[PDB]
Amino acid sequence: SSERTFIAVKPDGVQRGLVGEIIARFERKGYKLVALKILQPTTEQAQGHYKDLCSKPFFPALVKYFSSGPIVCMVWEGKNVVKSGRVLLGADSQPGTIRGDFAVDVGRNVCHGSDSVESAEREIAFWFKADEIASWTSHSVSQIYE
Amino acid sequence: MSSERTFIAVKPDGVQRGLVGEIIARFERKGYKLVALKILQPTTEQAQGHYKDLCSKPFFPALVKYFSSGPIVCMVWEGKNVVKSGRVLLGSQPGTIRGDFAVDVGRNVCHGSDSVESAEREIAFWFKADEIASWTSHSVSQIY
Amino acid sequence: MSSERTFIAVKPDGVQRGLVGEIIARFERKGYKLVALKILQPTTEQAQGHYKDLCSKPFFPALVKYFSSGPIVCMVWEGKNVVKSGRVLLGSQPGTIRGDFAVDVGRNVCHGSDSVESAEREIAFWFKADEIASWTSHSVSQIY
Amino acid sequence: SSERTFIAVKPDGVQRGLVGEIIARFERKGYKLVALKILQPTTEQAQGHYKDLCSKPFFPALVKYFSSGPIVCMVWEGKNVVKSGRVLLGDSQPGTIRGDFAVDVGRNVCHGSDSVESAEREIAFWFKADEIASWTSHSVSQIY
Amino acid sequence: SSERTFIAVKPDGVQRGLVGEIIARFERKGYKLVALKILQPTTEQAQGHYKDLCSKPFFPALVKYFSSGPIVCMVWEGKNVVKSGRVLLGDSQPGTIRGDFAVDVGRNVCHGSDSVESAEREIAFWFKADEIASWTSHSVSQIY
Amino acid sequence: SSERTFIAVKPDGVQRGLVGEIIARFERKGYKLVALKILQPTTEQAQGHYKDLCSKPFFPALVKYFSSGPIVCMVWEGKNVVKSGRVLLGADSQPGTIRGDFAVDVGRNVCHGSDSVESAEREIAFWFKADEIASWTSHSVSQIYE
Repeated sequence: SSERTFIAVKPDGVQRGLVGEIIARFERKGYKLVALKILQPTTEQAQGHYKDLCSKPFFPALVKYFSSGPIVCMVWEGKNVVKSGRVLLGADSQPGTIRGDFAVDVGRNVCHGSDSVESAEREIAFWFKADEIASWTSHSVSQIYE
Repeated sequence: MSSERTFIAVKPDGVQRGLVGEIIARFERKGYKLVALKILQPTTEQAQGHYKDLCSKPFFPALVKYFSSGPIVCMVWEGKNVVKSGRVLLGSQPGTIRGDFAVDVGRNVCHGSDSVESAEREIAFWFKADEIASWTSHSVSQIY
Repeated sequence: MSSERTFIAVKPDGVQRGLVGEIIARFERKGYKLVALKILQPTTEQAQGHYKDLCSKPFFPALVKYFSSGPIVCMVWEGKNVVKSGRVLLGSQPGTIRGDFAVDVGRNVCHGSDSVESAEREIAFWFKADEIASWTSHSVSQIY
Repeated sequence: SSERTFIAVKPDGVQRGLVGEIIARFERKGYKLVALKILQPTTEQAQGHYKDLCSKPFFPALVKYFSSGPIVCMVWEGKNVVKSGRVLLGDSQPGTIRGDFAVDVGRNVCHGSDSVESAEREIAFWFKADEIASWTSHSVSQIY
Repeated sequence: SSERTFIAVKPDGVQRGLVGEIIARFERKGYKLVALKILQPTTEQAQGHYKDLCSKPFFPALVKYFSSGPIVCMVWEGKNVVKSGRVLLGDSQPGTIRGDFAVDVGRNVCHGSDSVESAEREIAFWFKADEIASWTSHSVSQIY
Repeated sequence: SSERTFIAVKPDGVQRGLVGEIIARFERKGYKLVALKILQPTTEQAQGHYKDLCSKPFFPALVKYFSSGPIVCMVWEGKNVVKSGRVLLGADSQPGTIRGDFAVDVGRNVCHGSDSVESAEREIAFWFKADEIASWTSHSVSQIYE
């Protein structure tokens, strides 16, 4: 209902000019944008985001890639937005999805979306302050929802 | 076989959100032929009759004037395996209409006939014979 | 003022080339409201009557059954300055319908009313009152 | 140079789901996104933004509309970004943002700085230095 | 690696104006165009192209159709270009080329190599070494 | 009627992946593709194409830019195709046109089209052999033409 998910355009996605395309696909799907910003992660921000991988191999490489350039951070609100968000991104990813259309390699997969409600609020709280999150009314809300 | 027809309707939410042209465009690019088209706000009786098969369900009244709460766009498309292709185009995974544009089952933007059986019914229900234009498109030998 | 209406028709070449959905989509995205819609193959008399003002020109017969040579899609759109906006959308420089899709004046894909005067005529000609759906879209206070 | 312009999607544009489309058109043009955020302006912010128009009779309406809902604030960097930004927005012609999506001047979907002067003002008003990303596009020698 | 696949727009795809759309989808995916040409295959060329299917009863029809009009021959370079090419073409699902534009298997708009093996065969058959461009995309380290 | 024009995607246009977009816009306009190829111009090809500028300043720079990477050569056939081609490309170029949508600088204007029937056949004969030009029937020809 008031469910939220975190979406980020990775540096390859920003550099290739795919920011607008991604935002548009979420909008046309009927979801509500409530937070948005662009920034180049510091080493520690990159580390924190990928903290779960601190025991995983090549973590420094991941950290220095993610911090090598600007990302676009988003929060989207709506029913099943976490699940639909992953679906919109894709995986073997299929055309019609973001990765299906624009990405070839896993290391260059354009974008990230939270894999769960668990993960989303963690990622959201990490990247955004409460005041950065807009609260507003979609005029189309009951044409999208029952 | 290329005389097969399917019924497609853009639901009030689909009309409201301006997705009529997009949907029509997706059928045209697929290579199908438009033979009937109209917009109307369904009456209660039209809404009931269309959903005649659901008249015993508890959500029938809710479904009935949602459907008559605003305009729908009615279409008939003609071509080989158009009934199935219609369902495929609707979706749900991205690339399809519902996959691209819809979130809720009660708000799934669009409807398509689920079978040739249903297709003949729905078309006959919403359109009279004189409303169905029959014509031959010049790309027929490029598509089929 | 937001009750202004214009008449738009996709010509047989436009239908033939699958540009109906695209054209409808361009009007929707502009923020205009679809209130009437139908497809038909014009009869000779319908073609003559529509082009009544051109009945004294040497190319009238040629123009008349080209127009009845195949199906057209008839539309009515409602909204502020829609007559003018319709002409603007049609075009010719790129970004407009004729600018994007057309090469020949005799094959200019689409027609729009050139004035409010003409608009009332064309709509009344092609559509009866019961065919015009009147409804209020939820984005009306976002567009106007 | 590293010229910058301020672009804001007004509340109707956000509500109508036009943010991504607009961002895309700037990206496709080859300009560089260096700042981005979404917020609902306070009355005080809207007045400050429209400072130059405070003696105009339609100033109050501008203030209530701009503060009536969320906007998306952007800064774009590149040669002629101020002028090209204005050109992209668009008496607007199809192909442009207002040409494609807007009908009335009070709901013209989007705003861009009218000058470099206005740009630095607008940028300084809406963004702190810390919010502006500095980076180099890999495509820079393909664009300039 | 510098893996290559052969892509051909079949005569219906060319006739239906789908060449640019297809080329675009490969470009948007991040693959590199290294060879490109348009020609109408001779009967002898079509037979050679469909060499592996010469024992199939629908082989003759394939030969006459493929030689019935102009095709666009392409070579694309990049990692998994053979598989991704097949995935992009598409029981085909919307979002794919055949899913979006084709209805029947005999007029499925486009062809892609089914394997690296087939790719080198197809490439060597249709193109001379002199026709293949060698170049580096500036976006290569953004894609791979 | 059987008028032809020469269209080339410049190296910036190829590199930015705008080849398909340009071809599509000509196709949707209703014009007929009759010749197509991709190549990186040699110095002499670049020189010959810009021969009219041999007395013009900075000619070597133009020559080494044009020969610095691959271009896509096209020939399109149809009524007023030379004039319509320039219109589709644009100039101060307006949105809806190729340059209006994708180009910022004159030195990076994505694409070239012949400025006259004069120029078109010169450019065509220069870049294409007779056998490279396909002769074929658009099935939509009389839906486009009277």
